[PDB]
Formats: sequence, structure tokens, C-alpha cells
Amino acid sequence: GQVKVFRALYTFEPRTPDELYFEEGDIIYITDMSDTNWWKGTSKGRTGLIPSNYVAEQ
Repeated sequence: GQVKVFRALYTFEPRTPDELYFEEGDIIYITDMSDTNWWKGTSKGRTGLIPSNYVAEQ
């Protein structure tokens, strides 16, 4: 149930269908941060994995 709020530093094009698309400046809602590099979250209607070096906490 926890949610943390991040903003994208850069646009990210998914490498695989498990990964989440987002554009620079978008808000990303993160619901799993158990891995250092790849987090689960949601942005604008889609869900998937995001690279944690592409985001900054809001």
C-alpha cells in the first residue's frame, strides 16, 4: 500500500515489455524499491519497471 513520489530526470524508452515508459518531467509513483537499480511504479496510466537513476524524489 505504500507509494513514494518521484519525477523523471530524463525520458526513458522501455527496453522490454516489463519496463515502464515515461517522459522527462513526468511524475512516477513508486510502489517497490527492493532492488537498487530497477523499481516498480506507475506513470500516466501504465505500470512497470523503471531505472532508479532516471528519477529524483519529489
